[PDB]
Amino acid sequence: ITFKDVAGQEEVKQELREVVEFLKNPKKFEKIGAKIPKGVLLVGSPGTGKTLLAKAVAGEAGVSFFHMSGSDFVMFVGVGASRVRDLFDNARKNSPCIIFIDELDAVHDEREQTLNQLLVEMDGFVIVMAATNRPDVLDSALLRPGRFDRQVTVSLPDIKEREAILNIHSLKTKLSKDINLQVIARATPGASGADLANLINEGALIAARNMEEARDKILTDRQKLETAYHEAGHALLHYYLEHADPLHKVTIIPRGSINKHQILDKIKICYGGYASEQINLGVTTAGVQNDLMQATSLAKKMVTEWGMGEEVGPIFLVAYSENTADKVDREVKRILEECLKEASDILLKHKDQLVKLAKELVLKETLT
Amino acid sequence: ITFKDVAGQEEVKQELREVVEFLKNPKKFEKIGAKIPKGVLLVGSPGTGKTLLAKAVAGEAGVSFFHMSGSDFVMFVGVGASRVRDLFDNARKNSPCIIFIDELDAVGRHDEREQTLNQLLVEMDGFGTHTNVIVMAATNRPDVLDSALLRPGRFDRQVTVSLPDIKEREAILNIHSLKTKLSKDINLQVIARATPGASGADLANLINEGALIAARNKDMEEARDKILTDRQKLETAYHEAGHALLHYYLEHADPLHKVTIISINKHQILDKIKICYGGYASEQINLGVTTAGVQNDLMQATSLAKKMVTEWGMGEEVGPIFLVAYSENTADKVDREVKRILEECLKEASDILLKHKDQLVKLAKELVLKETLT
Amino acid sequence: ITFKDVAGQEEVKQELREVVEFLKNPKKFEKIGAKIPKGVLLVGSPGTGKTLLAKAVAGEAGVSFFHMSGSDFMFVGVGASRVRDLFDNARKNSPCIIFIDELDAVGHDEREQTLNQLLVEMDGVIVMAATNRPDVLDSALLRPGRFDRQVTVSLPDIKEREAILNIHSLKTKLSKDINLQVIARATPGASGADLANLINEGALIAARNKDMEEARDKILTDRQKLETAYHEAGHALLHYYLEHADPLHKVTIISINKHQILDKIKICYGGYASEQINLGVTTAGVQNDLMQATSLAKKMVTEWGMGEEVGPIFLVAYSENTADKVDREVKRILEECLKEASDILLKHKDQLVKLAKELVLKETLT
Amino acid sequence: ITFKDVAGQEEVKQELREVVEFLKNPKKFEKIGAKIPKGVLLVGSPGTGKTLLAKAVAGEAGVSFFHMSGSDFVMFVGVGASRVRDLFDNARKNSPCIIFIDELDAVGRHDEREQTLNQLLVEMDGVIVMAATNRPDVLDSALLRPGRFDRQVTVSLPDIKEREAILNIHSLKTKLSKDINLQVIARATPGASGADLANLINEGALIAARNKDMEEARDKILTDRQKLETAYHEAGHALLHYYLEHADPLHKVTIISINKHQILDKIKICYGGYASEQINLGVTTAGVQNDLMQATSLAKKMVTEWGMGEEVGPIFLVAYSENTADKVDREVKRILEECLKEASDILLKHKDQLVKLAKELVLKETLT
Amino acid sequence: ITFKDVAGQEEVKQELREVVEFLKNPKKFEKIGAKIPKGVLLVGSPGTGKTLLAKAVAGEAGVSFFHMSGSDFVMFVGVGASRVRDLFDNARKNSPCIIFIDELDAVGRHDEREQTLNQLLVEMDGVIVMAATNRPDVLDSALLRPGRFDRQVTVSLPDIKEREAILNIHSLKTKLSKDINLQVIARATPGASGADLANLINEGALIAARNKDMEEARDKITDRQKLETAYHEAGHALLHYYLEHADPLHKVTIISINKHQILDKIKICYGGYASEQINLGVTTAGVQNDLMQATSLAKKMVTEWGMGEEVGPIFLVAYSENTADKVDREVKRILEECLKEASDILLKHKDQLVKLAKELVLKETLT
Ligand SMILES: Nc1ncnc2c1ncn2[C@@H]1O[C@H](COP(=O)(O)OP(=O)(O)O)[C@@H](O)[C@H]1O
Ligand SMILES: Nc1ncnc2c1ncn2[C@@H]1O[C@H](COP(=O)(O)OP(=O)(O)O)[C@@H](O)[C@H]1O
Ligand SMILES: Nc1ncnc2c1ncn2[C@@H]1O[C@H](COP(=O)(O)OP(=O)(O)O)[C@@H](O)[C@H]1O
Ligand SMILES: Nc1ncnc2c1ncn2[C@@H]1O[C@H](COP(=O)(O)OP(=O)(O)O)[C@@H](O)[C@H]1O
Ligand SMILES: Nc1ncnc2c1ncn2[C@@H]1O[C@H](COP(=O)(O)OP(=O)(O)O)[C@@H](O)[C@H]1O
Ligand SMILES: [Zn+2]
Ligand SMILES: [Zn+2]
Ligand SMILES: [Zn+2]
Ligand SMILES: [Zn+2]
Repeated sequence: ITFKDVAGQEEVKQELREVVEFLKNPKKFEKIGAKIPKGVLLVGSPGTGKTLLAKAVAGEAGVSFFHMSGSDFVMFVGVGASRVRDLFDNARKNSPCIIFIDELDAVHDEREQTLNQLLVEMDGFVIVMAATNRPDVLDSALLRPGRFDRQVTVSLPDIKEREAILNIHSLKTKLSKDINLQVIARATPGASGADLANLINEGALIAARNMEEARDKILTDRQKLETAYHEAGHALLHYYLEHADPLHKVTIIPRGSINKHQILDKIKICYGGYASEQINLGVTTAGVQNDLMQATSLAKKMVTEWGMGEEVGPIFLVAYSENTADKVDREVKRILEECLKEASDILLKHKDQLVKLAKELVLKETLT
Repeated sequence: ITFKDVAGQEEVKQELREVVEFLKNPKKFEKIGAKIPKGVLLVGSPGTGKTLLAKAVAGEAGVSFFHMSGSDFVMFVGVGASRVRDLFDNARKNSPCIIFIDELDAVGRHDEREQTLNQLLVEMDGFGTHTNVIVMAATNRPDVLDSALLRPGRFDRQVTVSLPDIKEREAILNIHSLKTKLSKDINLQVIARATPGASGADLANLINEGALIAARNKDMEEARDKILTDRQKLETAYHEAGHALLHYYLEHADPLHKVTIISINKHQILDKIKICYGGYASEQINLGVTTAGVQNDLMQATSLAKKMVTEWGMGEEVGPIFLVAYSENTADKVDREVKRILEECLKEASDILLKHKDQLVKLAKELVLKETLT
Repeated sequence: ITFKDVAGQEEVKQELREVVEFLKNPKKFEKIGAKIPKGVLLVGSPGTGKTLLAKAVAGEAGVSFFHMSGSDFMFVGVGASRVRDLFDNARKNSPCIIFIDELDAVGHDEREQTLNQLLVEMDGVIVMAATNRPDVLDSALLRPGRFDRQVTVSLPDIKEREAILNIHSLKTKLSKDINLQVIARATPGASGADLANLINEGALIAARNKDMEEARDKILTDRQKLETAYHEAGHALLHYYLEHADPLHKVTIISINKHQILDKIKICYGGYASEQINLGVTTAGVQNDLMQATSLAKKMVTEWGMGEEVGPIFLVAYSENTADKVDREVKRILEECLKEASDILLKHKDQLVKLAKELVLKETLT
Repeated sequence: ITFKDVAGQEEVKQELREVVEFLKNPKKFEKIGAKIPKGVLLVGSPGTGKTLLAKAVAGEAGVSFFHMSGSDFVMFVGVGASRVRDLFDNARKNSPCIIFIDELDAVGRHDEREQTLNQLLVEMDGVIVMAATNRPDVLDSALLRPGRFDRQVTVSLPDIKEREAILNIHSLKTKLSKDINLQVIARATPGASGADLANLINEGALIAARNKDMEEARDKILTDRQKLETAYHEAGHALLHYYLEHADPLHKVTIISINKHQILDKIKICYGGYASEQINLGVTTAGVQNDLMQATSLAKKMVTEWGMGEEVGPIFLVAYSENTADKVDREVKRILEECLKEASDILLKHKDQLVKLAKELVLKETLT
Repeated sequence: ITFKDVAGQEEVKQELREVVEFLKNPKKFEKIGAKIPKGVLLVGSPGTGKTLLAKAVAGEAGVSFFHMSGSDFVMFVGVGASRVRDLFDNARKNSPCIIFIDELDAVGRHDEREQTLNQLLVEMDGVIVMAATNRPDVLDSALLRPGRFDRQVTVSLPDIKEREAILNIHSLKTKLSKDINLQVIARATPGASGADLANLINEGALIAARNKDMEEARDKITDRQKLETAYHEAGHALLHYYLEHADPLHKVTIISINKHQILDKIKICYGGYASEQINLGVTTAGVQNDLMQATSLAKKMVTEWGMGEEVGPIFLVAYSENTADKVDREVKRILEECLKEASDILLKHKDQLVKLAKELVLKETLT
């Protein structure tokens, strides 16, 4: 297919071009004697259409496309590895070709040698493209030079990308000018490419039986501000804290050698949503969980592992006395309670600046 | 068979029509260029006759029916997957056809099942092609199912089948009665209420048991006992009355869609905990004693409570700390704050129900009457 | 075999007849359009001759008998193949009876699909099954059609025991000097096979040269019958006096309110009490009685929120202080329920001591 | 072989006769219409020559003998089961025959053995099978059911008399001068095995290759006082059975639904040898371990499971509070410390009666 | 090969002769009707050349030698057992033959090995089998039963004398100038293995081909630490004479029990811990196992054997923390009581202990 079939990929699109450009005219890269990346990995949540982009890459390159899922290869004994080799053998025949390995996470057991085979053909010296919803599950070997050395991240669509996406699948149906897609775009924040595509279908199906009715088959404009505050509080602290680095971007679209002074500023920024959550709404949400968990981990690490604890001391505690335990839990509480204060205070001063970002976020959903 | 062979499904019936309507005239849906759902999942307890409805769908659509159980495919090596493909290959041959996958949980999540299910995925993912084959599935335990199964196209539609009410029960007894000799002496309305929250098959088996008791020589009473009060219906009515009544009075709750006898703010979390304790209260407010039926109600309350303290940092004393081994002192803090948060939420609940007790006691009898209401 | 080969089961016998009657004349049941049970499960201890009855059913019905053990049903699918194979040949000899001894064995591994096959085939001939341990069985086994019928086989009483001895006696040369009624009571709660083996052991002891006494000892008290009589007397007597209990269907020497839960705990403490009230000492036979009481107690406190001190909290992990609360409330609830029990039995002690001796005599009553 | 080749078996010999008598004249047993035991199990330590007796049974009966070890059948998949049937098929051909299954423990407890045993069980249910197990409690209860290994015969380590007798048999197989006295070695080797003794001869005969040599061999296998030490442990145990009301006197004393009152007397007996050791030697041995362990178990059961604890109460404890724990540990200590006293006291009075058994045991080694 | 190819085996050599003598003239043993041992096990650390001696046994007996490793037989299913049978079948063909089973631990520990072992046992029950294990306690009891590996011979790391002797043998295989003294290297390498020494030569011979070179090889791996070790072992051994319920050690090298017996052991376990302080004033880490064993016995006295005053006649091996504190303290009592009797004994006879030390630094072993 075309890159015109994909919307709001712009940066990702240009990132994938260097691959497209390779497959077309490898000679320009062969000219200076420059080895081409064999592997490119697409990381993203389900419905981000990681598959769609892979096809489009081949499309824009007019190159052969061989879709293979990790579920397929992952077979009695060596059958999978045979399928791996087999695929690559036929794939080499249609060179320049693209192989897509959906759920690379899928490929212990026969997978081990299947993976080994996957790694084998790759280093053999055709560009392999892979898609993982859960990338931290991946063996480090997969990311080494040559093999999936390139990595491109696909984000849930923003309001602009959402409306744009609705327009593409809309053409596949007869949509009266009465329905506004910008209205639904915002109505569905952090929805997936496929989620939206299915909404249209659901409506189109509802019509023939006889898009708002379809929204309801998903089984608040205020909660968008609530989220706006969690993210506002997080991001705002990066400028004011010395040992932080300003956020590359601030979004309300789900993203589904360090000094004590550096460690602590992080903990403060983790509390920047527990903060603005009261500063603004006076109540805390459950969305702090991971924010609290990360803070607490760093805190525990300071005390137990890094010996940055005043009371507990320069000891590695990672089975000890209950007395020793109470010491840790207490120093952890302090470090955290301090960092929350410094955070609550900073945001209270610049509250006007924070409340600015909130609505701006409820508007643009994303900014830098 | 017919939708006329099924009782107490009217809403479910209308829900299944959109499938029936597809199989008949796919062109109407192909007109605007609208992709048809490939998969439709029926969720319900055993005996709810999830199978019955699936047949009737094909019946009303005059379509081919291929029953396959998850237990079948779930086989040496790839044999199951072969059976999956095999079924779909022959199923494509009788298009428009319906495939029924009873106990989808059996193949729904690794092992042979993994590729067997990976297979179901590929088979049903058919392609842009119409195919005109719709997969129907029935699961007693749906939370066991792999997320992949519920993705767009594949079992994207989900229809929930409820244990029959008093009306559906009597209606059901009448259908299987015709299959036997029913003396005008047996009243089915009497048995209908006598058997609240019984299953379509449970009732159907009662008839059989009677029919069997006959051949050994009213008699349907002796059969009731071979399954081995009207007061307990009020007891249940109180648990559910207490639960539901609180939804109106609590700001951060949403009124219950129905009441039957068959990113969240602290303020939202707490109201839930109160509602959980609801029936625990009405149980004393009305009967002065508590039942064991609170277990899950208590468990869920306590979970939310623990989450507030430990994970969400919504605890006053414990603080904004993530506690998921720590000091016993730290433990006592959690157990104590959890106890408070719960004891509070129970009070707010017990108090509310005490005032509107007359309104709650209204629902009780009304529940013993309608068994279900909005 | 015949139902005449089985003794002291009239009730079980008459329960199995409805199956026998089906196999003979299915048409009468087909007339009114009544589906016949495909599965019937026999639950009982080892030696209760669950197998014997299954044969006899076919016997009295003159029907084909296919014995298959759960232990039999294997590499991969082989067991399932054997399942299918059996049912295929079994369908050929219809009306036939299939007996699945140790259904527990097939009721994870190949068993799963073997079971699935068992279920599969049944859904498609009456299958009979025997389990010593029925709680191990998947609920699926008991669904309508498939083992929907369940019949419980009890260890033989004094009458059934004597009757049983007489049947295997005919298989040997036992002088009229040996009285089987004497041995019947001498062996309370012995199994059909246990008794049958005693005869054999004697018959064997004879050939080496009344002798049946020497055989009793090669198993390598009339007072202990009263001890048991007290445990069961105490248990049963409380059912009448306690409001929220239901009287016991039988007494042998073989959606719940707080108020209902507590009465049970009291009943559990029945035999514990009576042992002291009568013998002044407690036996070890209280274990399960204590365990069940304690479970209910714990459940009241931890899960059901029926604890005064502990509160409406789900504790099923927590501070030691929170633990001590549970252990203490549990102890109270139990110690209370024992008292209410000990007290009741003390008053009606004369009524309890009545049942005791009567039990040493009738062994079972209602 | 003959029963005359086995020594100190007399009781075991008479026990095995009923089997011998069957194999000879099965008609006598067929006369009264008596089904014959298909299985007979021999239980004993290694070297008790469980195998020897099995052969001799066939010998005295002039019957065919088929030795098969559990280790053999225990065989890829079904191979062993086929071997089971194969043996039984050929065994039925030589009927009346005896099959000996050494290390029945090997086939008697996951897969092959499950079917293997099923097969063993299957074939038996269908020739008398004889089996030998050093560890019988490892065996599945199914093995002991009526017909299948329903008979059980226990073989004891040879006493002083059996020892001397045994030495004499293997002596004939060598050139042992009448100067060496076997009664001297018999007592010198208490609780030695039939094979242990037989090996001593061999080792001596091997030493004779250099050309009171049997003494040098005793040492190459790498106390008259310790015999009294043991005599005291066993004296203390046995003596208590007469004096305690709720006990039953020991069937034998060698140096090779229960009431609280019954439970407690046991605990006292368990403490018997622990006491006598102090009363006589003033010191305790380590040989109390199992004696202590069993006492403590009964004690724990009284408190935790049977509700026979005064302080702890009628509660089933088998996770609880530390306070609840301390209660159990303390009640257990009392119950034991009491039962030890009652024991220590009893033995102190009848010390002269206990000291009597001591030497009598160091003499007769066994008594009733 | 020859027994002359092996050095410092003297006692082991004479121990192996009875095997050699059998294989040569079996009739002498068959004369009186005496069954011959089928199995003989060699127990020793790696490099003790357990293999070397096995060959030499056959050599001095002019008998066939069939080397088979446990790693070999240890195969799909029954494959190894077939290899076992095959070996013994062909081995029977070259009778009188010797079979050597290196790493018997590999087949001696169910799995394929179980039936492979069973086959090993089976075949032996039916040629003398010789086996070598570095870890003998891993071995199934069945292996040691009468006939099957009923004989056991222990092979020791070479002493200073055996070391020098060993160096001389592999020296002949190379061009070693009379300038290098092997007695110098012998002591320089205490508790080194037959192969370790042999490899030193090689390493030197390799260093030569690039061209007192044997010294550079030493480094491609302290005379004071010999005294440190001498003290740990001096303290251990010296206590055996003075303690009533002990038995003196057969030798001292630098390479149903009464309470009274148990306790003396604990004191002995503390010997080296003491002597290190009495002499060097500091304790080493080499006490670990010495402490561990002491503590185990201590714990056993209290918990299992009911030899504890405070804890009582109770079997404790899940209990209250209060009950725990009682145990941990009875132990520190017994343990410190023991270390004391010991520390004192060694303080008095310190002059006797300091003697054994130097004698040890010299003799490396003594009786
Ligand atoms: N640019 C896009 N706009 C809209 N929908 C898209 C886009 N890209 C992909 N999709 C949708 O995503 C779904 C497929 O996602 P896929 O490519 O398989 O990624 P994933 O690996 O996350 O499932 C399809 O339903 C497709 O319509
Ligand atoms: N509408 C109905 N009324 C009465 N009984 C019904 C109805 N639908 C199904 N049943 C009964 O349900 C049983 C089968 O349930 P099934 O369709 O298999 O659902 P499940 O998957 O829960 O077992 C049969 O005994 C049938 O008689
Ligand atoms: N009615 C009976 N009277 C006496 N013995 C009986 C009777 N029924 C069965 N038995 C005995 O029970 C044994 C078989 O029990 P079985 O039928 O296999 O049941 P289980 O499954 O409990 O083993 C045989 O020894 C047989 O003699
Ligand atoms: N009566 C006996 N007297 C002496 N030795 C005996 C006797 N019976 C057997 N043995 C010895 O026992 C050993 C074999 O024991 P075995 O019969 O296999 O029993 P186990 O199963 O305990 O090993 C042989 O060495 C044999 O000499
Ligand atoms: N007497 C000896 N003197 C010196 N080296 C020896 C001697 N015996 C064996 N070795 C050495 O031991 C090594 C082999 O040890 P080996 O016989 O396999 O015993 P292990 O089983 O401990 O490895 C060889 O390098 C050999 O040179
Ligand atoms: Zn509820
Ligand atoms: Zn009871
Ligand atoms: Zn003992
Ligand atoms: Zn040491």
